[PDB]
Amino acid sequence: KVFERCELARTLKRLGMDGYRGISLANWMCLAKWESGYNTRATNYNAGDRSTDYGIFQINSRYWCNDGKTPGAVNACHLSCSALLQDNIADAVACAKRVVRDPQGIRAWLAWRNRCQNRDVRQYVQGCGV
Repeated sequence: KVFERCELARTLKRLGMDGYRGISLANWMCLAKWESGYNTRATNYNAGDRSTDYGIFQINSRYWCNDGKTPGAVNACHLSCSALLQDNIADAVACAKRVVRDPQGIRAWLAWRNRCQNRDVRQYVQGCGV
């Protein structure tokens, strides 16, 4: 599904994302926005290394989820990449949390750096009651 902004903000908050590993909700919202456009069905194949980004946070199969067809891949969230395509984002969120428990934190996503780091990300949560 394609989440409405504030719908997603409250959904992420209820799943314990606000301030997870020191990351505010507005950052997570900025990430989901630029990665998938708040789209859980979003997938992007990477011809260069034969891996695929899945779901709202576009998590990569080469490292975080298992899709069976990615060469020399690992499964750090221990989930089928299919779980990253559900309308219910609890699995995607548990995986995003696993991702940020690594040193890089939110910086794991290159896109967050380009579009979110050092920017006023207030607008992502404005009026959502979070």
